[PDB]
Amino acid sequence: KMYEVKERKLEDYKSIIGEEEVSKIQEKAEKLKGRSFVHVNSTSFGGGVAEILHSLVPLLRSIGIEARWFVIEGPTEFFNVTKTFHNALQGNESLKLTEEMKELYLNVNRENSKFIDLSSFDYVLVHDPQPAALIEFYEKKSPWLWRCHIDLSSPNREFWEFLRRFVEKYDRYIFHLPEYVQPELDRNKAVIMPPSIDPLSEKNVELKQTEILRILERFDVDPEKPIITQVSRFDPWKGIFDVIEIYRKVKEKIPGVQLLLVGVMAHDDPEGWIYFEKTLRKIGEDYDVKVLTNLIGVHAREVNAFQRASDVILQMSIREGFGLTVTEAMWKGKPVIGRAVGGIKFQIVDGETGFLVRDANEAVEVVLYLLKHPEVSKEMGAKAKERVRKNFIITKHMERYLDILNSL
Repeated sequence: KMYEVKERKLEDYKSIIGEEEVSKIQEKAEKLKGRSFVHVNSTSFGGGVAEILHSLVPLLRSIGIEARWFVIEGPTEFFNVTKTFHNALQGNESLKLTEEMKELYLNVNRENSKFIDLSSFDYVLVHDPQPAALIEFYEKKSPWLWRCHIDLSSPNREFWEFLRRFVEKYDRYIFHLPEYVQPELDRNKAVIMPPSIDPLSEKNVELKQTEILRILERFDVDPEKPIITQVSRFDPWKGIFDVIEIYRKVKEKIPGVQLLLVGVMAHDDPEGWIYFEKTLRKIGEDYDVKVLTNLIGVHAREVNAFQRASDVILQMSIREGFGLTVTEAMWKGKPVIGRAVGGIKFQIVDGETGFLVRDANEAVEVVLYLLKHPEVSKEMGAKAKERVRKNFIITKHMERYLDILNSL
């Protein structure tokens, strides 16, 4: 019940970010040495916020900051409510926020705030909705920040307004995208921090050729033939059928081209798996299209290899959040072709690091262009990797936290 986790250093990234940047990070940290920078979320297992904190906490300590991470606890009933809250904030309008739910949420947050004086720290950062209410059960005497890791583009009003009540009390609210900053909030207290990728995680670490080929062979992917790929959850707004059309049109001129539709989805995401099934029906018996998901063993390291083996990566989303899959591709020096939506529009510098397109026809022309001019593809991929290196990796992410804290 509100226990601290105790079980990665900046030096680990030296060769990746260069000394000039390592020193720059250490400098900004000077003003914060010894100070307590506490993080609070709802779990230390799985990916998401936990996966981030497992690397960020040790990383902040490696530079002199007394970073700590606490996890609140509660019965399944409390987590069923937070689960409903998540979906509701995601956009489900059928859900209703009752007085019982609000009571359980508040009640639980209150209990957890007893096994520690969170207010006794230099800086407090609460991650996501689950523990947002803690700020209500403490005598505030230092900066309190709230980090939103979810897509808050069009939340169920009644659920957001309830959360807004707690969020509004913090000194700063951090979102992934400008479009997530609800209008009720004070823009002078709103901050935009895009999610980041960790070059050393299983999804991004540079794999060796022998291991990539072993993975490709297991899933019948031929590296000696052209490969175009799109990584994303399976749903009707990710441009998946468009990608199939793009692939088919490209295949008319490049007969050996292969399409990889990659995605990892939760055991309890039926709608996701249903669209996966519809995708397979649509494709039919053209086995040059590879549908690769965790249903058949595809995990982080496999996704890693698939992106590395790709000649061109696509992200034709109609609806999208920041789009870390684009970030992942750019880090692997891959030219990306996507639609100007969500974070795709901000990450891709058209004609420079990749191409932003309106539709399938445009995408076909650009896939052929890249496939026909590998030197350009190489050029664009290199720039795309640098953009990520200087903007979207975990060390830059931590650097922005330093900038934030120092401005308080």
